[PDB]
Amino acid sequence: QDSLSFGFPTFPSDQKNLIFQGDAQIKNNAVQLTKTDSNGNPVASTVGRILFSAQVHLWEKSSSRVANFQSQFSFSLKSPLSNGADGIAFFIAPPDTTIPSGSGGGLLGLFAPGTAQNTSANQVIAVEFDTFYAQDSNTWDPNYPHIGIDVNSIRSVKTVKWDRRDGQSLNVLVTFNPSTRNLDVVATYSDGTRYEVSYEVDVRSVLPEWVRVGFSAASGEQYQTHTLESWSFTSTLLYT
Amino acid sequence: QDSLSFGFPTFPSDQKNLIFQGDAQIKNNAVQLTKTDSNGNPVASTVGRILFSAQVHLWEKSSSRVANFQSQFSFSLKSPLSNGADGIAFFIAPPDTTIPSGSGGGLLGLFAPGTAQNTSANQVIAVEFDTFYAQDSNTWDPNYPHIGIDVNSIRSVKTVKWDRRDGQSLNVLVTFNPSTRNLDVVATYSDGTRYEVSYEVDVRSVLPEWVRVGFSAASGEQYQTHTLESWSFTSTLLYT
Ligand SMILES: OC[C@H]1O[C@H](OC[C@H]2O[C@H](OC[C@H]3O[C@H](O)[C@@H](O)[C@@H](O)[C@@H]3O)[C@@H](O)[C@@H](O[C@H]3O[C@H](CO)[C@@H](O)[C@H](O)[C@@H]3O)[C@@H]2O)[C@@H](O)[C@@H](O)[C@@H]1O
Ligand SMILES: OC[C@H]1O[C@H](O[C@@H]2[C@H](O)[C@@H](O)O[C@H](CO)[C@H]2O)[C@@H](O)[C@@H](O)[C@@H]1O
Ligand SMILES: [Ca+2]
Ligand SMILES: [Ca+2]
Ligand SMILES: [Mn+2]
Ligand SMILES: [Mn+2]
Repeated sequence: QDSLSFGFPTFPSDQKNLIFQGDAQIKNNAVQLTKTDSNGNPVASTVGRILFSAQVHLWEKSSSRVANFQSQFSFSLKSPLSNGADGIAFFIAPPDTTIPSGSGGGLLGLFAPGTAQNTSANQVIAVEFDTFYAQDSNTWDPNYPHIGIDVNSIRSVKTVKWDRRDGQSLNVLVTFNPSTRNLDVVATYSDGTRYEVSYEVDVRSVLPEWVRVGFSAASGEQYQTHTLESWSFTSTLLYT
Repeated sequence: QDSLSFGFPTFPSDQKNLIFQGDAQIKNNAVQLTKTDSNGNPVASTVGRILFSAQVHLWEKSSSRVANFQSQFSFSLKSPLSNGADGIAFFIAPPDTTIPSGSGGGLLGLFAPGTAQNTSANQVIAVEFDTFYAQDSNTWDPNYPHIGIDVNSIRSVKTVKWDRRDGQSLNVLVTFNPSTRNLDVVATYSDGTRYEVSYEVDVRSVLPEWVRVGFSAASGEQYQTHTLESWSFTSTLLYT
């Protein structure tokens, strides 16, 4: 299809169009990307991702068209500690993507240790909400919590300082305009606190014509829940 | 997802989200549901169907909601014979639906001979454009080409007279309003000739909560191409 849109205001237990990977599962009408124990507390060493099952036609070589797309979602992070880890990311990747070996912790379930910073070895565009940045293990991160745009590497091409608020939902709008090639991110807390980051990227040189979209989250030694509460997506192929 | 929409203004060869069954295949940017030889001419004894891969959430028991959906599509039929057969149908069925054994010809690839008129034996809602009505073989049909609404049986719950026009595209809009439970069908030719038929049906009593949508066509001893040219579909769950 030239156009595709879907909306999940909540996530009831009987899902048919979601591919669950790792520890991801539905609980209490939300997707819990990382593992929790019996009483709902986050645990260490867990990775989980979900992808929508239908493939998205991102660009078409024969017609020279590229899709405009918009992804809106909300999530909350909760943790007994004050330095919860590691973060959640919205990502776009080839359809057959699976959790890479050793991609836990700061690699967010998106990159393999050996090639995490090698741009020629990956095919992924992700918008990360990164809460852990200790320089001994997350050497690629700025030294503060941040939202970052990742293009084939865990070392973001662009970041903005961000504030983690335990238990508060963050509403996010991610938009890609093929006319300007701008991937824009706007995130807001309910009190109006806003964060914005953008980057120019030609999606045609990074990803294949057909892709899958989804979310990934991980916790290494430090942990927190990564609860995806709602998600809507729309894509339309346009001539530019 | 509570809402899902997709649009195929045309059908390029590179498809990823269509399930092809039987002889259906893409040719010349359209879906040819029934088999054609090398020269693009129709042949006898063929059946084909396509289904969109993502499942549609038609109704939800736990929330007392039912979907409002609209399906817009265009198709054309062509045959050198004076009695081209058998017809094309838009249908909604359980996700695991497959072509029933012996469902060729007048059964349109939707029903098995033994239970074709047994309503308690099927789960399908279909809108048929039926061009073959010989009273000796298609005993359930009215004696003229017609548009029919089929609910668990090849003997339509209702039909309206229709004119088959060789090689001319018919544009069709099928809508279902959960508030009134009306399934409405409006079809038009390019000169403005219009056909309309409506039926009240509680989809919750006929189909499961999650379904797949698609098209089916067949040719028995007489034949014609059944070419699906474009298709858009949208569905959203609403409180009733
Ligand atoms: O795709 C159309 C139709 O094909 C299959 O039905 C076959 C055949 O059934 C009826 O006649 C049976 C036999 O008739 C003769 O003995 C031979 O031609 C033999 O080969 C046939 O099998 C009949 O309905 C027939 O339709 C033709 O004849 C009728 C009546 O003379 C006429 O009104 C029609 O326009 C046509 O010429 C039909 O081909 C099955 O697969 C059906 O489900 C399917 O609808
Ligand atoms: O989840 C945080 C972090 O855990 C793991 O690394 C550890 C941390 O850097 C911190 O606890 O110090 C430890 C000792 O040096 C170190 O092992 C990894 O999974 C890492 O990727 C993750 O960010
Ligand atoms: Ca980090
Ligand atoms: Ca018939
Ligand atoms: Mn980071
Ligand atoms: Mn009929």
